[PDB]
Amino acid sequence: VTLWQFLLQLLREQGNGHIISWTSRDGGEFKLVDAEEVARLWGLRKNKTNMNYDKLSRALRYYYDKNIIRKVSGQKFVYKFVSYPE
Amino acid sequence: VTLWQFLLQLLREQGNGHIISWTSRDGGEFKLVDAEEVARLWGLRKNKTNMNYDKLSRALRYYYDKNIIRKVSGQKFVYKFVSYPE
DNA sequence: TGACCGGAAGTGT
DNA sequence: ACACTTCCGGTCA
DNA sequence: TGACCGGAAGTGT
DNA sequence: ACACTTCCGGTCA
Repeated sequence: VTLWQFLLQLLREQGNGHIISWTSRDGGEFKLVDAEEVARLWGLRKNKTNMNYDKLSRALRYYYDKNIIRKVSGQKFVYKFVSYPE
Repeated sequence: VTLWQFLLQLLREQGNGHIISWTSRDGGEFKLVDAEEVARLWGLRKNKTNMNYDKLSRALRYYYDKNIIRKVSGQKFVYKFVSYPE
């Protein structure tokens, strides 16, 4: 499972916005409300308990040149799926 | 992703027990608090909006002979992972 | 002074 | 081959 | 009278 | 080959 797919799953599956939330769903923009918790969970998808936001954020940065995800400048922990979140 | 893996993910990732919850964790027993919602989400993992509990429960029944999951008799919506999770 | 950035080497399939 | 993972030195507000 | 059960045929990789 | 998915007739409490 890829990081972007996982993020999409969390946004779809969480019952609330305590750890992740759409900021502007129309635009595919979302915020990692509890970045370290989202990272913990991401690491656990690979059976690791040590994933943190510094490493997950780097993975997201790796997406910039792939035109998969981009940063929403000026807003902390907010990112944007460039290809409509379907 | 398999149904049992998905269930394990929900139990690990949900911030509360509004749709799924461990009943006796060391025993690997859990309850589908909102069975139809858990089913909806399961279907969406495969890009389908029509998965319901009747079909998901059948998938779980298919697990009985595989010694992966068993029913916790006498309790509605409660099942048991036979192989230690966490 | 914390979030964000990107190079460079390593991991697991 | 590919999708990150792991470090981490440096920038920006 | 709803949750649970299991046969039998079909789907997608 | 495998892991369900889809129907659904019947049981149990």
